[PDB]
Amino acid sequence: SGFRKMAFPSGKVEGCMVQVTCGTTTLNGLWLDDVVYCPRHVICNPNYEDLLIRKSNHNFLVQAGNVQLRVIGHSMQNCVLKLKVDTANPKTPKYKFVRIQPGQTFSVLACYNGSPSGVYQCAMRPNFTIKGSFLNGSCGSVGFNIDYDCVSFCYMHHMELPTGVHAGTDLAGNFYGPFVDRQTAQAAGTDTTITVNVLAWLYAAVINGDRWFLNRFTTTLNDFNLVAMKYNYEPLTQDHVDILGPLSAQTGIAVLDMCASLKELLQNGMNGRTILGSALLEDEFTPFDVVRQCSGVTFQ
Amino acid sequence: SGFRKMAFPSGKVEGCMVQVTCGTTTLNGLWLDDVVYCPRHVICNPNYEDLLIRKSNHNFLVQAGNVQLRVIGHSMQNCVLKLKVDTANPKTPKYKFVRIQPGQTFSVLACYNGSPSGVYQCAMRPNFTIKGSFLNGSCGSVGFNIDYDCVSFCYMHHMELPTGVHAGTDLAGNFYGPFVDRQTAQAAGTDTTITVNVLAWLYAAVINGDRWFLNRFTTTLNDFNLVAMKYNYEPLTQDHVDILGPLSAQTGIAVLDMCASLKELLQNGMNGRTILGSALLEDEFTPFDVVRQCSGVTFQ
Ligand SMILES: *[C@H](O)[C@H](C[C@@H]1CCNC1=O)NC(=O)[C@H](CC(C)(C)C)NC(=O)[C@@H](NC(=O)NC(C)(C)C)C(C)(C)C
Ligand SMILES: *[C@H](O)[C@H](C[C@@H]1CCNC1=O)NC(=O)[C@H](CC(C)(C)C)NC(=O)[C@@H](NC(=O)NC(C)(C)C)C(C)(C)C
Repeated sequence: SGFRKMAFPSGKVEGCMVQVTCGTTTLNGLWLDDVVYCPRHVICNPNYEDLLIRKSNHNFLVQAGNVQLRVIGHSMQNCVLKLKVDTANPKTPKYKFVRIQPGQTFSVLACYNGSPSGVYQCAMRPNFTIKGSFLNGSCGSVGFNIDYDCVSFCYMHHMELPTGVHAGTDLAGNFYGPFVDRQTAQAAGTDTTITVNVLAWLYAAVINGDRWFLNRFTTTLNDFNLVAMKYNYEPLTQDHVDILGPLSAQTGIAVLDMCASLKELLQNGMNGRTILGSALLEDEFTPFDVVRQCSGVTFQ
Repeated sequence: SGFRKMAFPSGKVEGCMVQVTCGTTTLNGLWLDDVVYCPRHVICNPNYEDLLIRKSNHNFLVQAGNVQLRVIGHSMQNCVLKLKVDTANPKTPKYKFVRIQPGQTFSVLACYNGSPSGVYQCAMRPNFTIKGSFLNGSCGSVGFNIDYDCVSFCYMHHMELPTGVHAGTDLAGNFYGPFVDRQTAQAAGTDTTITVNVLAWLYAAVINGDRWFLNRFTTTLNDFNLVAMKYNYEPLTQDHVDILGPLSAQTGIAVLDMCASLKELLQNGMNGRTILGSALLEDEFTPFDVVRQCSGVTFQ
């Protein structure tokens, strides 16, 4: 038992990290087969189309550790640059590029000068920022999930907002949210709490022995979403309810009954008490996360 | 900027995880050079001496993926079993075995059937338990730090205490704490909050732009330790003060001044406020963890 903010083992992704240097800029790239993916502002209101037409392959220095990777071609796809190199990465895992929905979680492998510094778990916030941990040089670090043997890359890091939160793209270079990779006024936008994730984490607490916050009540989905509005929370759909089905069957707690508990927690607070070691209602665990950690899924 | 509970990249350790099956017990081992390290209870008031002498090499089934390693010798060291295999692990990293002090943190690679399930950060609590996330089959998962190129293994997992927390050994088989690998009554014993770590985390908050908890007051090391006792905090030593020196110099906040801030947080609570996204005072970041993550150290 126990419950931790658990990242996926980072091994398959560490094997893909490289360093991309162009001009006075150095950042990270993701090397899959014979392509290196990296944020396009490595060539830096910019006009990346002109900026890139004026590049040559030899302007791009790519180290894979202590082995210079030679660029033989390049193209831009949205906000990422794809550098064709003359060597296929022999450590390339089985992989998939996926664009995730807000509320979904992923692991981030934070990197500098092409070498991993740390791994941690994040969520795509409803306002399409992530509350990451990134310093100068971290751009190009990626976010990912693992499904059995396959790495699903869902994020690459581009920039930090004035509020200290982070914005980036899918691996096809499309920003999550309204953000752009130019230095102009941009702000996150009002965030909300991910309701279905809070519910899942309350099921995790029950699976792990915490029951103090349960009650005999129930609510309707409509009356529950009515209190969720006030507390800044996302609407819970019948689809969310179906998704919480397995967790509700494992625990014997009807999904609407757990909603009644979350209502009482928003209305009354925790009164100096904790849940799974937190004094706040946690929303960066998805229903699938809870089942994975509480049932012991592995990856190969 | 930002601050997350960050684990070390797990790749180097993933390359060392194997499955060890003996009789009807299955768990993980750590394969380094031609030695597989695993908890000795895989051969189960037992008497592991008699129990081991009645074993043969062919009783131990060591799965390294879809490759069965062959045991050619076994030896017990304290509570760990060392299986000599006829194949050196080609993925063996540069490594050390270290036995850490309480208050030190480390990354845990949770595994089942030789296959890593997830990575998370832990502290050795002052009562020599860890608050981990472990299910049946997780024994033999390891904890570790990485220093430039070197993996320092500091923990191997053995058992769960009735309170939901975890006990294990160093890699030389010595338990942390008074615990033993015997099904007999054992309990964590009273824990305390790691004071030097809370202070480091407050410095982390300051580096990241939180200052709301600061004050103009100061305190003597004596008078600070006096309130810490009342709140079940560890005594802060002059050595702890020295250790917090670099964080104090970078932030301009004298160590005893940040102590006066912790005192007021202890006496007044946060009154609905948060620090680094937490409504509790966090003590699982060491002063080195803070400097590492706030200055961007990497590993190769
Ligand atoms: C790439 O390594 C770097 C990563 C950030 C550096 C500090 N923390 C980070 O996450 N990104 C980067 O340099 C950005 C480059 C562009 C995408 C803007 C071209 N620059 C920034 O993130 C900057 N923020 C910023 O200017 N924000 C607004 C005004 C909203 C565009 C800085 C964090 C100030 C460098
Ligand atoms: C090995 O995979 C396993 C890991 C635990 C299983 C669930 N969570 C865990 O961390 N350990 C294990 O099977 C232990 C075997 C001995 C070390 C006791 C020989 N058994 C336990 O951890 C058990 N706990 C227990 O009996 N604790 C006291 C009473 C303090 C000895 C169980 C968790 C009940 C299996």
